[PDB]
Amino acid sequence: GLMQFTLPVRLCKEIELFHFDIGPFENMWPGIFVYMVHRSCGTSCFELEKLCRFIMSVKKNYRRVPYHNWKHAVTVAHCMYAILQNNHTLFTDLERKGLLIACLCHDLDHRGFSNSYLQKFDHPLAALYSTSTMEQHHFSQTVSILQLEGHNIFSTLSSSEYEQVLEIIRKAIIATDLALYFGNRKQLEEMYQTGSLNLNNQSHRDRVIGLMMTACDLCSVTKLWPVTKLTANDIYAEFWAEGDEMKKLGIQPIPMMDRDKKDEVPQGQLGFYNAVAIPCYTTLTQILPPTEPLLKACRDNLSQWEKVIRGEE
Ligand SMILES: Cc1cc(=O)c(-c2ccnn2-c2ccccc2)nn1-c1cccc(OC(F)(F)F)c1
Ligand SMILES: [Mg+2]
Ligand SMILES: [Zn+2]
Repeated sequence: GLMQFTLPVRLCKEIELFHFDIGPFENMWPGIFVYMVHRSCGTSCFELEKLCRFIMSVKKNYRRVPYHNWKHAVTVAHCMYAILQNNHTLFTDLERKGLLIACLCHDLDHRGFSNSYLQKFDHPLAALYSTSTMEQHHFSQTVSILQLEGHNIFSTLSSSEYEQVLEIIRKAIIATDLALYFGNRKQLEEMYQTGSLNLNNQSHRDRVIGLMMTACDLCSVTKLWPVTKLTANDIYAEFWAEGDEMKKLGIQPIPMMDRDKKDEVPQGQLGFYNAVAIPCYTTLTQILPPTEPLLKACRDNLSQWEKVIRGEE
């Protein structure tokens, strides 16, 4: 009850900032997550015994892949923590509960391969889930873990609040399918500009939470340059492995995934920043002004990639 998580001074201060890196000490990440739940939601919203057991089962169901791993899960949860803490009064109690858990669970049992590779491989999951293949699997894995004995962290919610929070988590995890991001942001851009955007309109909130999920999911591009640059290695380690597996199916992979075309990564990063990341954080800053530091950090990293091409690094 009166058992608070407390971080060392540097972490206590820096965890509040959007560009916080959770560090290389894996055994501190569960504590970092509980700390964020306690401060973002309250010391009462989850039973610590059940939360701790849920966290360790979620950890166990992330794989030993270069990028789509347990560290990514906690990193994405921290970006969501930073957004919720900088927008105190905009979100309900259930939303704050749902979204931290959604971010922690959003890539459960990821194998480091895209929806495209599963379909071309003809993986069983592609027959079970025709669109947002891995994202439907991630939500399925979340419900499975919630249903383990002693793992239902929502047990003390009413029946309607329980159905609401599982609905929040489902939409939040589906929204991390980047194929859905393009149309979601376009609609939000139209609604903001025409002035029709209404946060009391449930379908509008859903769209805003989807954009928050894209923003947290892509947040490696909002870190200090050395973190962004070193995370890019892990991201491209998976892309190149997938490229290898495409060549084994007798398919030339797109340049993004071809380890022979390593030279084209810097220009590939420019396209991603300009087509995905900058537009994402721009629209997010328009709807939620206090998230502006994510856009500023993203712009700084675009400028660093431009310097890489110009041979200045
Ligand atoms: C090429 C590229 C470079 C990157 O740096 C990143 C990236 C930065 C942060 N996260 N993240 C990321 C996100 C999903 C999976 C793996 C990594 N993403 N892409 C990327 C990924 C999927 C589709 C895609 O084409 C699209 F979006 F245009 F359809 C582009
Ligand atoms: Mg994902
Ligand atoms: Zn992710």
